[PDB]
Amino acid sequence: GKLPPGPRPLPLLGNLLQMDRRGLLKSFLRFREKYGDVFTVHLGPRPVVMLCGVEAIREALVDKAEAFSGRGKIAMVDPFFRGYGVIFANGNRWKVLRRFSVTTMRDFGMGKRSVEERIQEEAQCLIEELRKSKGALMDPTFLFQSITANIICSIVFGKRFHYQDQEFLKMLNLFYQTFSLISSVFGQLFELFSGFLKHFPGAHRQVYKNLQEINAYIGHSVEKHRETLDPSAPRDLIDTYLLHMEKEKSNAHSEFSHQNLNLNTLSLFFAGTETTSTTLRYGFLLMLKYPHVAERVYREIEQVIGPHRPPELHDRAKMPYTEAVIYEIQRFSDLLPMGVPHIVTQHTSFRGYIIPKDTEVFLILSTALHDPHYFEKPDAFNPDHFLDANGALKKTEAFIPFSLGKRICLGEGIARAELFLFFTTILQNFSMASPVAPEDIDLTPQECGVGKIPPTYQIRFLPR
Ligand code: HEM
Ligand SMILES: OC[C@H]1O[C@H](O[C@H]2[C@H](O)[C@@H](O)[C@H](OCCCCCC3CCCCC3)O[C@@H]2CO)[C@H](O)[C@@H](O)[C@@H]1O
Ligand SMILES: CC1(C)[C@@H]2CC[C@@]1(C)[C@H](Br)C2
Repeated sequence: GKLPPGPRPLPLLGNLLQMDRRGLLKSFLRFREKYGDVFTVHLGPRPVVMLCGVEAIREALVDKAEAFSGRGKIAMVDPFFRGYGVIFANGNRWKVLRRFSVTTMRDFGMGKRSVEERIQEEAQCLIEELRKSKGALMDPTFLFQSITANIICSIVFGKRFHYQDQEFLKMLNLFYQTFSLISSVFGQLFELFSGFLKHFPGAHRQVYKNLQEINAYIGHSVEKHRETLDPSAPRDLIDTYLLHMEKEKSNAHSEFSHQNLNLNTLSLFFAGTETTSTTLRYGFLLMLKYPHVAERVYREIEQVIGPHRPPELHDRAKMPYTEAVIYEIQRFSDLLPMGVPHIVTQHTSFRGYIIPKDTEVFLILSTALHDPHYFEKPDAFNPDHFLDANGALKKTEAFIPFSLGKRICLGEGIARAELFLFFTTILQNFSMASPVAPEDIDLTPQECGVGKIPPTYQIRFLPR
């Protein structure tokens, strides 16, 4: 009849005074102790429903996809995206952009590389770069971003950028800084009080700026493509979209607009780069802390692939330990602890509550990934979380780091291919070292908000 229960709010402040200063997720986890898996928190001016645990999350997104499939705003980036592009769209725009993006992130031109071949080539460029690093220390972020960006770059722009390209790296810096700022304490506070805080200086302005700087490139690239576009031979995702645009041009309301083109593209890049990159960063920090796991992966690589032949997607089936380690990396690293906000699209009953149209809903994917019934000792990194007693791969319906239902990560397929190929191709050719002994490696995230972001760290890649 009413909203889910939760702490009693104040006017203006919502439940500010009941929050935990360590952040939104920690706040919410404390509410769950008291209220259970379904509860309401007033984030500044508004109510927001939190759903926790895999059962409630799956009930909402899968059993009730007709109601829970809308997209809410992320206050730090809404003034940039404004409902354009597939991540932040709703209604028919979302339908159109989703169908477009899924198709063009899957099917490429006449005789163009598969996703797998694109990742395999990128991985060879990476291991050549690592060989040329001569075991030097580095923070591998730029490379992890490079390789993931370059996959999307091959689909969207028909090209890759060289790791030495300073303009490429500049754009990668902006993706890195932006995700951090968004995930910062200010960005979490901004989610509560954007109506107030937006009038002052702050990191919201820096994020807007960063995003515009990236978007400027995309605009320009769109202009260049429009200038050389061959309708008989589209080169890439941009041409394909330009084609649709030309086809629907007599419709003033076509969703194939220039703003959707720029911001959809930016969306794909942001989500395509920074997610997988961050996962690899955590992944290798975890390998430094648990060298026995990496040695064990290497054994499996040796025994299944050998030292020479490039890993291929077919290899997954035979490498349960390695797939387990990647599952566990993704589980532990908990990229988007609160997922991406949704919003009910119609009045919905949910577990005897009534959640009205337009209410924001956070699916707290972190609660599924740390569910102690599915994962013994969920706070620890342990690949056996994903193996049975025989050492066979043990998948579980709790593993929902890409979410579920209509808005499920559209890049799931690509990200899993990337994680598998990049991870195994690196481990096949290199072992890792660093100046920090494993016992001293601190896994505490540098930021934990919309994104969980690992600390910076130095690493060496030692040729085998
Ligand atoms: C480790 C990698 C990744 C993780 C953990 C991840 C996670 C997620 C999550 C949790 C969502 C929100 C789903 C929801 O709204 O309930 C999402 C959406 C999205 N992901 Fe990913 N993702 C990853 C990689 C990628 C990649 C590589 C791409 C592009 C190739 C991508 C493109 C997107 C897009 C476009 C959406 C918006 C989908 C929609 O609103 O319809 N993701 N992702
Ligand atoms: O379009 C307006 C802007 O154009 C210029 O900057 C260029 C830079 O001079 C030029 O060096 C830069 O190159 C970027 C190349 C690599 C981009 C790759 C990434 C872009 C999108 C996400 C994936 C990867 O692109 C910028 C934007 O087109 C001018 O320098 C700017 O002052 C101006 O604001
Ligand atoms: C996927 C994302 C681009 C990443 C996590 C949620 C996001 C929508 C915001 Br813009 C940062």
